[PDB]
Amino acid sequence: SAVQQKLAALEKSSGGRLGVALIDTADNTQVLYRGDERFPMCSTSKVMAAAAVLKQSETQKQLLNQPVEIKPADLVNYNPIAEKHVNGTMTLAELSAAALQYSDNTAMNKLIAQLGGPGGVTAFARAIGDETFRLDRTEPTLNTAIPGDPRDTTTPRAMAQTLRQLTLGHALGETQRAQLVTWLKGNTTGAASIRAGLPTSWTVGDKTGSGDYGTTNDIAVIWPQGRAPLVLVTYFTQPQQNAESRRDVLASAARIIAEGL
Repeated sequence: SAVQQKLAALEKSSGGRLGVALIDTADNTQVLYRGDERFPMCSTSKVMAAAAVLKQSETQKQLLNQPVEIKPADLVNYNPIAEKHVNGTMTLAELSAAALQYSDNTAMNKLIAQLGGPGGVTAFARAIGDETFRLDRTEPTLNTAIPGDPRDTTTPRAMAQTLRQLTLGHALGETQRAQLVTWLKGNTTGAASIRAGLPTSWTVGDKTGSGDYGTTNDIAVIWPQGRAPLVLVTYFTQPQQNAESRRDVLASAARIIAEGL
């Protein structure tokens, strides 16, 4: 189709490998580009860890208010929010917000710990029907994004379906789903990625990710004004280990998708 030819051309112009999955919830139609290829998730995996903790809170009603101590040993490479609370506590809610809206890596590791390790995050994916997601490592090593390495990868199709279920479906309870949506809508790191290729009037909730090999990702739920929501996953990775991020590719892919809906 037209859109797939334009995405292929964008990919060729970029020098990297692009994966796109769009779900239009109006008719459950899907647009896929390298939809079943594995890509390193990098920080887009934080959505799954936060959602897993939200799922736990359906039974442990007070869980999100549980204080968690931030110690200096906990700090890793990128901790914009946790840094502000060293030798203090953050609640699991605050850690989830930090992981999602600021991509805080210490926050992510605390969420993984709460779930009993990366295997606990993966288990949640399996429990909601995602047989593709795999989280193998903690921060920061899950971002190595080595070509061919299946660790810490998913496919665009799988992540689009899972993101749909978490935000628009009923994989989570009503209060949990609403909280997740509120967190995603408040993301602070996405202005140059999917959001930049979309009409300014559309409401977007997203989670970016970046890693080695110039890996540049964004996953989004999109609420166009007067139109059913869309789920859009854009993954991009490059052949050079030290390649620079290419958020413009994600913006361009979103623009190409937006042309036609």
